[PDB]
Amino acid sequence: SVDKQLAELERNANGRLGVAMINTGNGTKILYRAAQRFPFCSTFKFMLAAAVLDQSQSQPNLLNKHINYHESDLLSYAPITRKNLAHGMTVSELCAATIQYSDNTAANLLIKELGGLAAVNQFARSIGDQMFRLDRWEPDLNTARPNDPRDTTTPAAMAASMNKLVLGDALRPAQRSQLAVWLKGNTTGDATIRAGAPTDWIVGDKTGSGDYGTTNDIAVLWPTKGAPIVLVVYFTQREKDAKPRRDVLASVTKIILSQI
Repeated sequence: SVDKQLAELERNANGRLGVAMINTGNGTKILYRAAQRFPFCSTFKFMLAAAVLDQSQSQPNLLNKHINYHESDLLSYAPITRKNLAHGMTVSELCAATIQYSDNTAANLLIKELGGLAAVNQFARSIGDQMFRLDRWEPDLNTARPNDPRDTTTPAAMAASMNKLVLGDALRPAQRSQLAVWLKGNTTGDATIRAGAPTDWIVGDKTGSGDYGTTNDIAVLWPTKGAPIVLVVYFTQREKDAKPRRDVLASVTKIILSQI
């Protein structure tokens, strides 16, 4: 019956919908096309920041390391790195800007620092995520073409990963806390999962947007009473020039939280 209104909401938006929710309080899950692949767009940046924090566990100085990027690293969507060009930015700051403003230059910088795309994939493999695959740099990874497995994951995989990283034992304590802190300071997420949750709840999320009207959001939610909820929602549409449907992500959140 969740099955139904989601099925319903999907046709209505003439899109494809993947949902994975993990209620950590009772072990319950809601899964919808959750083994299907979906272009992750900026949501991978969550995995990317966790990878940096992993590395930082054997590199005390890595997070304060100052990066002096040139003008040519700048992309269209790089508000924060643009702001700090003259002075540069620390690894930490870059992680923040990539999580909280979805800065694409910050992301590309963080991938170099780590040792390239494959380093991100190896990190995912290391925490038991078999589906996450990063194939292209920013900004080419947002093409989100139908049936293209490049730069995709499954809602289940990403939900499992976010659970491990933010609530479980995949990172060491300080790192794990920092990842949570970055997520809770996100500025891009007002109209998606946040919009579907009660305003007294605590939400930490990473959004992702792309071609084919791709509208994504992965979140951990802290309800006023009880243990936290992991919620991942991926949505994509028929035509390449589709307009985003952030409302759909809010609607899905409402549907899901109504069960619980």
